[PDB]
Order: sequence, then C-alpha cells, then structure tokens
Amino acid sequence: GHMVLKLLLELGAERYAEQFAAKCHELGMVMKESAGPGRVPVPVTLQPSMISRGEFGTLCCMQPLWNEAVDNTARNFTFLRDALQETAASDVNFTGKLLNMLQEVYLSGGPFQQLMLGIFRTDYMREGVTTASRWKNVEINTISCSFAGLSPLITEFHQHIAAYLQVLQKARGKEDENMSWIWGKGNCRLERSVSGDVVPKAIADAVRAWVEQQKFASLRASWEQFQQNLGVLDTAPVVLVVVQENERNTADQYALLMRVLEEHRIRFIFRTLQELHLSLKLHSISPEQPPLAVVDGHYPIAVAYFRSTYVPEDFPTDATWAARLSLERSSAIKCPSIPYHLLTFKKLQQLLCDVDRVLVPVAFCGDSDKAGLLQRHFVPQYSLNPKEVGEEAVEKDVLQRPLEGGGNLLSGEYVVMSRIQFHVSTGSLLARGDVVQLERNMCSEVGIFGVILSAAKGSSVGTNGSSVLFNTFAGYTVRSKPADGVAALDSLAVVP
Amino acid sequence: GHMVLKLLLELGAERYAEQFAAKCHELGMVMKESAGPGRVPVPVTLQPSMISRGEFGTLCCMQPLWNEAVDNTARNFTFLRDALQETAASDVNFTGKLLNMLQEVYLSGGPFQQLMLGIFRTDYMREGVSTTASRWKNVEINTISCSFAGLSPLITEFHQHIAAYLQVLQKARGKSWIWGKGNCRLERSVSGDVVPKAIADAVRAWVEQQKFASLRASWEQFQLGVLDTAPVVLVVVQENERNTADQYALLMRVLEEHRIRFIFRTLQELHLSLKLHSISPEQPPLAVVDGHYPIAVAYFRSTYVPEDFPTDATWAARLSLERSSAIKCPSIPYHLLTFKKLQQLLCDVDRVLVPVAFCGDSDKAGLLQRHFVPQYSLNPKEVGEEAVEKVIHDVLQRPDQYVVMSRIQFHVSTGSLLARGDVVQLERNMCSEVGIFGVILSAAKGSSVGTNGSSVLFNTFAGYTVRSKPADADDGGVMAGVAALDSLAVVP
Ligand SMILES: N[C@@H](CCC(=O)N[C@@H](CS)C(=O)NCC(=O)O)C(=O)O
Ligand SMILES: N[C@@H](CCC(=O)N[C@@H](CS)C(=O)NCC(=O)O)C(=O)O
Repeated sequence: GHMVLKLLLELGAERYAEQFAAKCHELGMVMKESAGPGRVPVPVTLQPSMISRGEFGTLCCMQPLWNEAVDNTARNFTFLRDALQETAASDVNFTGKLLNMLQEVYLSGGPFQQLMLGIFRTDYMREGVTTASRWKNVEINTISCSFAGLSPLITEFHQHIAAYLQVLQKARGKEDENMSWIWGKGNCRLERSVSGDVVPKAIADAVRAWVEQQKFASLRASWEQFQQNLGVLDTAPVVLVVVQENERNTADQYALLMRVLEEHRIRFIFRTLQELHLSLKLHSISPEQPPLAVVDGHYPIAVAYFRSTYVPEDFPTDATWAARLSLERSSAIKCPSIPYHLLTFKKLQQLLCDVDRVLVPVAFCGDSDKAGLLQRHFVPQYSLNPKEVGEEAVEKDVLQRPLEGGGNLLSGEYVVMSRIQFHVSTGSLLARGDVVQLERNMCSEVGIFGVILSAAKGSSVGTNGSSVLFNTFAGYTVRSKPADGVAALDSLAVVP
Repeated sequence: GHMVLKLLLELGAERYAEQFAAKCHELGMVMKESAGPGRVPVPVTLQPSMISRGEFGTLCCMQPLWNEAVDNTARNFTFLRDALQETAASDVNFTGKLLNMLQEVYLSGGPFQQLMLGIFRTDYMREGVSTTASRWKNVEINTISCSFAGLSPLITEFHQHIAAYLQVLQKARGKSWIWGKGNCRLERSVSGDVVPKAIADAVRAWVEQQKFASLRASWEQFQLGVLDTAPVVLVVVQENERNTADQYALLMRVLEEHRIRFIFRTLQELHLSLKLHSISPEQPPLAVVDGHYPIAVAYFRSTYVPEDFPTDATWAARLSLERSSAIKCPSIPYHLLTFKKLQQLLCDVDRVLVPVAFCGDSDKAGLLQRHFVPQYSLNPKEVGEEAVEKVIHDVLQRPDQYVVMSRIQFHVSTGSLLARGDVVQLERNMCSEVGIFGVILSAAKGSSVGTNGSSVLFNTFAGYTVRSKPADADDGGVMAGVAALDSLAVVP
C-alpha cells in the first residue's frame, strides 16, 4: 500500500503534495481549519482499496436486505420498547428519553406520519489473510450518515493520481507490478460512488411523496379559507436540515443539499433543535392527522433530515427535547424517525444476530430465505444479563472473545463477541494537504449506503401493493482508520 | 441592477453568504490566504455583467487582430528597442535588464528560439455616453502572466447557482437572466479549454521542431544521464503565489486531458535546477532541469513585476530560459508589449499601427482603431503643439498618465458582490472590465511553418473573463485585492 508514494519518489516527483492539495481544492474536498474561515484539504489516501468484482457486488446487492431489516424492525414498536427497556433504565437522559418518544408518538393512540426516509450506511470490514462472507458487518447506522456526498469526489482524486502516475511512468519510461487501477481499462477500475446522486434524489422523492400524501395544494387552499378575513404558506415545502450547535462535515452536507436545490428545485433550511424551540409550530388542520409543521410561520416542512441528535450533547435542554418531539409528532417524513434512529443502537445490532428469535421473525417476517443471505456477514454476539444460559455462553475455547477488551485483560473478568482478525495493511495517506503519513495496521472500512422510503406495514402506498415506495443500494464510501486517531477517506478499485 | 440582494432579502433568503461560500469551495473558485495553506473564496459578483451579442461578437473577433498586432511589433526587435530606451533610462533595474535581454538574445547575433506562444488578454471598458466607433474602449493590453483564464468559467457556474436559487425562491411564494429564456443567456467562458489546448499544441510544436526522439537518440550516444521520453511545460512561478487555483485549473487540464507534464519552479530554484546543453552552435541550446526534464515551454506566472527578480541569480535564470529552445510565454519581445509605452505607441496609426504592427494593412488597423482612447504625445520628439493648440478650444476633457489622453466617461452600473465573507452592495458605483483572452503560436516573420504559408500556427479568441470593481476604488485588479470576478450574460 506504499507503491504510489514509492513510484512518485523514485520517478523524481518531489512536488506531488502541492499538486494533490490543488486537486483537492478543485473537487472541493475540504474542511475548515481551526483558525477562522479558510478551508484546507480533507485527509485522503494516496491509493484506493482493492476489492473483487464479486465481493463488491455482494455488498451492493445486500443493501436492500439491510434496509429492509431495519425498516421491519424499526416499525415493530412493541419489540423496540421491550427489547431495549434495560438500556433505557440504564441511560435515562438519552437512551431513555428517546424510548419515551417512541411511546408518546407511536405507541399511544396518537396519530403519526407513517412514511419514513432511511439514508443508512452498512459498514463492513474484510476478514484477515463455512460458506460465510469474508466481509463481516461491523457497524449499522441510520442517523446522520456521513460522506454520501463527499465519497464520489474521492474517486476523481484517485483518478488524478492515476493520470499523474501514468504520465510520470511514461516519462522515464516504464509501464512495467502494474497495479492496474492506474491503467484504467478493464481488469481494474476505480468505481465511483453513486451516492452523490442517489441520496439527493431520495430526499427529493420523499418531499414529493409528502406533497402527494397531504395534497399540499389543497392544504394551502384550505389554509387560506381560514385567512379570508396572518402569514401565508409557501407554495412548496422544504427540507429541514437539523444541525448541531457546533457544525462539522459541512462540505458533505452541501454536496448533498446543493443537489436537492439545483437539481431537484427544493429549498433546504438549517436549524438547531434549540432554534426550533422558537421557530417550529405544529398546526393541526385535521384533528385525526399529524399536524403540519410550519417553521417561521411559513416554511412547510416535508422532510426533517437529521445531521444531528445522534450523540447526547445535541440535547442540552428540555427545549431541545421539546423541539425534537415536536417534529416527530408532526407530519414531516423524518430521516431518521425515532424508530430508524433506535436501530443504530449497538443493542440491536446485537439482537439482529439472533437468527431465529429476532432476524427471521421480527426483521424479515419469517422470510428466512432473505435473512439467511445477510447472515453470511455476521459476527456472533451474546448478551450478559437475564436468561440462565447467559452462563453457558461464558463457559464456552481459546482467547478469542471481545479501544476494547481482549486476551489477558478481558480474561481477568458490555457483551461477548466472536473474535475476527480483520485484514490490515500499511498505507500512504495525506493529511491537511502537506503531511504524508505512513500509517501502520491501517484497516479499511467499506460502507455501503442505502436509501429506503416505506409506508405502514400492510399498506398499498408503494406500487406492487408493496408499502415500500423505493429501496435501493445508494453507493458507498471507504474509511481507512487504524486498528489502534482519525480516518482518511479512501475509495474502491474493483478487480475481477 | 440592484435586484439580486433585494430579491434575496425580500424572498426571505437565509444564510446566503454561506451557501455562496459553499458553492465557491465546491466549484474550486478560491484564493490562498496571506497566512499559509488555508484557502478562501475569490471575490465574485452576485450577478453577471450584461453585453449585447453584437458588441460581444466584435470583441471576440478583434482578438486575433490583437494577437497579430502584438506578434508583429514584438518581432520587430529594433523597433521595440528604440521605443523603450527613454523608459529604460528612467528605470534601469527592471526595464533596463529586460531591454538588455532583448539586446542580448535577439539582437546581438546569437541564435534564439523563434517560435513564440502568446496567452494574452485585451481588456475593454464600455463608455457610458456614431458607430464610426465601438462603444467598448480598450484599457489595457496584457501579454505576461494573464490571470483568470482558468477560473473564469467557474464564475458562470457560480452565477448559474444564484439563478437557480432565485427561481426556486421566487416560485416558493407567488411568482432578466435569472431565467435562461434565451433572449438573455449566461455564456460560460471557453478560456479554461482553449488555453490548455494552446499550451498542449505549443509543446507539440516544439516536440516536432526539435524532432525529439531523434534528439533523445543522439543523447544516449554522447555525467550526462537518461533523458525523459517527453518534454515538460515549465511553469515559472512567483515566490509566494496565492492565485494557485487559476494556475492549476489550467495546468491540470494539460496533464489530465493533454497528457503533458507540468513542473513548477521559481527563478531562484531554476538557477540551481536548470542548465543549458548546446548541440549545434547554430540552434539555441536544450534546457534540462534536474538533469532530466526537457523544457519545451516556459510559461510565466511571474516576472511582470520587479519583486520577482530579487537576485542577479534570478535575471541569470531568466536569460537561461530565454536563450533556450523552450517556447516562451511570454518571450521578452512579447513581454515588452505589456508595457504602457507600447500601448501608447500603438495609438497613432499612420506612424506605428499600420506600418509596424500590421505591415501596411491599413484595413486591419482600422478595425482595432475603433476601440481606442486617443493618446497623443506631449513631451514630444515632434513639434507636438497642434494637439496642445487643439485642446484649449474644447479644453474640458483630456487628462494625462506624461501623455495627453482623451477623457472617456466609462459606464457605471449597480451590483452586489461577495468579498472577504461579507456581502457588499455597490449602488451606482461599479465598473466592469471585459477581458478577451487570445492565444497565438507563430514562427519568424517571413517563415513558412504554420497555416497557408503564414508563419502562424494558430490565432484564436480564447474565451473571456470579467472583472468588476468600485468606481471610487483605488487602481488595479483582483490580485490587488480591490476587484471581484464576474461573468458576461449575452443579450440579443
Ligand atoms: N455532524 C456530522 C456527523 C456525522 C458523523 O460523524 N456521524 C457518524 C454516523 S452517526 C458517521 O457516519 N461518521 C463517523 C463514523 O464513521 O463513525 C454530519 O452531519 O455529517
Ligand atoms: N502571479 C499570479 C497573478 C498574475 C497577475 O497579477 N496577472 C495580471 C496581469 S500581469 C492580471 O491578469 N491581473 C489581475 C487582475 O486583473 O485582477 C498568477 O499567475 O495568477
């Protein structure tokens, strides 16, 4: 994984890093330096990650099954409450207050917007060096998933090294190990993430789907009949992007949000939960339906797209929870709904491992057929609290069960897990555009994105009496982070 | 003209400065801070500048005459020398040393690389007052390190964002270039494309003239080490560049599209990195850098100001380049047409424009001659009295830079811009300066290489850029930190 950096130096390029910072700026792969304005480049790898056509294909093909698992589970509210009550009684001020909302909104008789937009990412890591997959699933996340916007840019940056290197080689010369991603045609090709286009369109199509549900034109016509006597309704609704009080990953959200505006013609406005305390008002128009959420007494909110609320600190006040509840209570298709949010919790990525009490019945409704395909990428997990055979699982061979605990420290004795040595390598990486760091024991984490928009279990809502309006692979990103501290963005070159 | 910032405030636009900064970074329209690595958006206007298709037409079509007029005067070495001698006597430590290179390389009978590559930009400004004249007057001719050929087309894309944004905002409550209607259309510059191709073709022309593979072969026959398979564009860069965006915007296309390598060096660097290797004493010597880089083109993004020549080392390096085979952009004789004196001499027609710069084509001279602000000559080699006698009939409209000029009242319009992270409204206080780029590649004055027996390999209009500025503002450009970039929108 140091071949690029080695070829560069040994082909007499000494000023490569300037260039690579310049290409970074062209594509707009950047981040604010701590001192005031003035953005500098993101941390990026000098080489892409290698991946079989087949293995890549498998990960892409399975995202719908993932999304579905999450939808099915998330909408199983009784299950969520029951299957998480102990984590709630433990973390009251966050995990608890989130479980309360599930209840007040979805589990009392109260009405609620049943459409939900998922923009998830499933993160796999490859197994080191059974018909199970080498790529084990290490992380599932449904809330403010990062890089769906930045990710494609990385491929264009890697295309640049490939070009530069081609000309540099020819210039000595020697194309003769070709590491064939450099010579674009066939055997190996840098695969551009489709997520910069698919995710803006999901958001787009969710706003559209909200408009059509509500008959927003008629909502206005009705609205106005009450004012035929203080603040008119906008003529289209908007995406409310909920941001943290200290916002980061900005380039990324713009790359997304700019496409929603320019390509799909829908306004995005940025709010903190705090700010919505005083901006957001619910407005009932039919008692038996979730209220319309106007912001500033004119913004109709079609989608509440969270780029926040995932960690406790974005809830520094009751007001913040008041505002967070207000949206959920509303009619905006949320991303994530609380249900979807609660499916990020590690406690459920564990539960999903139970392939017979949770995976098949709850998250696939008995389609053990489908369930069995996800299974391939599993790492067994095993709880520690009540159920008498939480001792038979501990009495079970050989120092291979997890910073984390493992080996001599774990031995001295939170949840059991099957130990997998993940594939590690050393990698050229470029930080701030001017420090080339040679990282060591660099893992690569491939994250395959999914977009889903679904209705109630059992509705007709989405065609072929589905209830799913759409469910699809949504591109990918790759993060290179050390096993054991900040990742670089990387990208896939697929070989067959 | 006011409209944009009023439409935003009115339509309830919100965080628009940040969105707009976002779009810049995303489009790669940026500028280095004075403090190291960080980059911030360029100053840009929140609306395009308007021009009629017919005037914009004539401006484009004039550019090849401009390139031609510059090519010829430049190549009339003895004329060029005589012209600048008083202006060199006044300033010996810059103009003098430059004029000395002309003397050395081109006049005293050495060999020199005869092929020359011009990346120019004639700027105009519309007067605000019959078609005996154009309404657009030429203000500066630029032949050394012309800026914005790379970034200009991004400015259209930025403005295109604003127009998209304003449609959506208008639509959202009830409800001109904002709409692509077709009777007013934002035209994106082609300078980002035509210029790289120009540098590409220049390398190609050098590669052919030298018959390089033939040359590379000889080298192995005649310590001297393995010489690269292909030459490079050498970009001679200022010691502390901020405008790296423009530079790379162009150069990356040379690499990625035209498969040709660029390398950046200061002069100071080149003094160590660059030696010359004579093959025949009748041809100018090859220039290799770092032992292996063959220099085919010496593009200069530096050298226009004295501050880039701190050391005699630096002038040395500059001569080495000049003496070399490399096609220069500019060559010294091109460089010297940037000077204010040549611009002032190109004014009188019978004496310099027709016989020098167009070789007795009065017709061509008469086209360019439609965009002139008459400059006359006080402190004269002639009697120079019958302009001074003329003036005090109608005395109220002639300034001087030393040299009597005619007093054009240049058009003032209204606009808003985003500079230094603030949104600036300029009410009836903004003048714009339309910059037509041009490229040229030519041989010796009577040679054959080039199209239809002419010494000219190519000569096109190369797109355009627009710069706007407060009218009450202090002298000069975007780099000076007083002007913003801008974009034309063309109206039938
Ligand atoms: N405020 C940031 C937060 C993004 C973030 O770092 N969140 C997590 C998901 S909850 C992520 O996918 N990136 C970090 C990681 O890989 O864990 C944003 O909206 O982009
Ligand atoms: N060294 C910088 C700046 C070169 C420069 O100052 N160019 C001048 C002409 S010599 C220009 O086009 N004017 C800057 C302006 O008008 O704002 C670069 O290569 O971009």
